[PDB]
Amino acid sequence: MLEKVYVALIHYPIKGKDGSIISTAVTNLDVHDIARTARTYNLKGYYIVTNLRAQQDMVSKMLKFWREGFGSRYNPSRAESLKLVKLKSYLEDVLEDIESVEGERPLIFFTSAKKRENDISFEEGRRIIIETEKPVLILLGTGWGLPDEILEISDYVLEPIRAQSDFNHLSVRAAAAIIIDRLIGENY
Amino acid sequence: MLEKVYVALIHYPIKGKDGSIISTAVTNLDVHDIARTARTYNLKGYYIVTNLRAQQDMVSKMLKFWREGFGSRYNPSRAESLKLVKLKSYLEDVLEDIESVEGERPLIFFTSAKKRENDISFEEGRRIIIETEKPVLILLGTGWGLPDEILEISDYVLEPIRAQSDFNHLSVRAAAAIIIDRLIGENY
Ligand SMILES: C[S@@+](CC[C@H](N)C(=O)[O-])C[C@H]1O[C@@H](n2cnc3c(N)ncnc32)[C@H](O)[C@@H]1O
Ligand SMILES: C[S@@+](CC[C@H](N)C(=O)[O-])C[C@H]1O[C@@H](n2cnc3c(N)ncnc32)[C@H](O)[C@@H]1O
Repeated sequence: MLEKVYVALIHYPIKGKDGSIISTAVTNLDVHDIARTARTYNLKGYYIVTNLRAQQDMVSKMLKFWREGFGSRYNPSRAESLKLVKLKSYLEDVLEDIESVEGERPLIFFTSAKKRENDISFEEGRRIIIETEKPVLILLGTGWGLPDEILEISDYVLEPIRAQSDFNHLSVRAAAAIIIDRLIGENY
Repeated sequence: MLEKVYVALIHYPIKGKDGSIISTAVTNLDVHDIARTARTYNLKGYYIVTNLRAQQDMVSKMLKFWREGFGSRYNPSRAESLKLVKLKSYLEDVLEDIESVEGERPLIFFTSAKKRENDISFEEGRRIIIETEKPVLILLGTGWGLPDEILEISDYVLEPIRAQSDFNHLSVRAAAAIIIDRLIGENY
């Protein structure tokens, strides 16, 4: 059900340009942007996943500015949307947290512009979320996309958005928005 | 039809916090982000509308870096998506440009998180785009939203995304993504 859906923005492990594994910087706008989308569709949590202590520090400081500091008193909803945000160092820590919260490890939905074998449609994904009592975790990449090691542990790969177009390389913010709208939509 | 749809990001006239009319800075990521969304869904053009010469200069320089300069040789598709981008000083200049291109002034679709009287659903909007031979222009706001003077000249107001939610204050990048997916979707 729609009150048990999570999203995670992955910064490590991430594919580099030579796809080697890299660890990306967190772009500040990604935190605010995807938090607002998650909040709008009543998702349970938004995880920012990064093993870079400099990034963890920047995100933590930013979070308390907007959640506790001056920022929390001149927005309203920066802070409302940002309450959903949790920082974690690794995907495994995300999985462990959801298991603690939900009593159960989540179904993992891999996302990619690049067509994979054995994927599901968004209609098929919506059906799963409707019919399941399991928590669902939507994974979003940075850099040059989510790596094979994460693909290997994903339960489902959602088909690419606009797979038959001549161009479908969306930002992660635009992709997240569309993915969440297709899966949750105007259902309350 | 889907090969005659435009999007414009409005920075002036825009509602300020006291909603007074203000002129907003163009956030660089908005140019790249919404260009990719427009390109993915095969929209005809993406207008960046700003009457601030400092903003027009920053955007122009950025455009040629990615379209002509070094940027054009180490992406592929930054430059592909950015080809859709046109800078204009005023909404009127956008309308005038589309009239020159299409032989006809466009139908204007106003967008807002805030519920208005006399709006259309996305289903109703999709129908218009399917059945029309007129160009369509989707307007997106910055700051605290599109002002009444722009509302007054809009042919249609699309209903808010997630109007019945307790929170629907999306970023313009996330909103644009969802609006475009709802109107165009997986239609080729
Ligand atoms: C490759 S990353 C980096 C993209 C870009 N450089 C940016 O500024 O965000 C984009 C991420 O968004 C998601 N994404 C982008 N396009 C998508 C599509 N067409 N279908 C499904 N997911 C997509 C995937 O999760 C992907 O890992
Ligand atoms: C008010 S502006 C500024 C929002 C935010 N400060 C940002 O960083 O983008 C957001 C714009 O995105 C569009 N928008 C946002 N939420 C929307 C919604 N729920 N339904 C339709 N359009 C929306 C509107 O065009 C609006 O003018």
